[PDB]
Amino acid sequence: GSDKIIHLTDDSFDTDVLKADGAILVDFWAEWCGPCKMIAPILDEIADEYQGKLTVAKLNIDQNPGTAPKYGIRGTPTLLLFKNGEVAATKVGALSKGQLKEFLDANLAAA
Repeated sequence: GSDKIIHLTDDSFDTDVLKADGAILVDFWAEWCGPCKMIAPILDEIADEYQGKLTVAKLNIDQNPGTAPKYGIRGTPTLLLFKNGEVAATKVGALSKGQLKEFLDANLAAA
């Protein structure tokens, strides 16, 4: 995976995400997950391409069972875009690089 991705834990979520200075896109994922597997390389490219405008983060739900229920996540992958501690947009399921780009470009700009 990209070395630019922040791997979050249950204990680090509040500090890493809600206290972040800028936008953080959070990937809720798991080992046995076709769709998680499919957006992974896509996310790597976004981390590279959106550096300075966004930080990509991962929450592994096998290793961190607590955070996902708090945020209404009912499946994986689910992407949550955070801004100054606020969930600002949500995307469930696999998507294309093109779809993820349009979602981010639309949502990063909205304040």
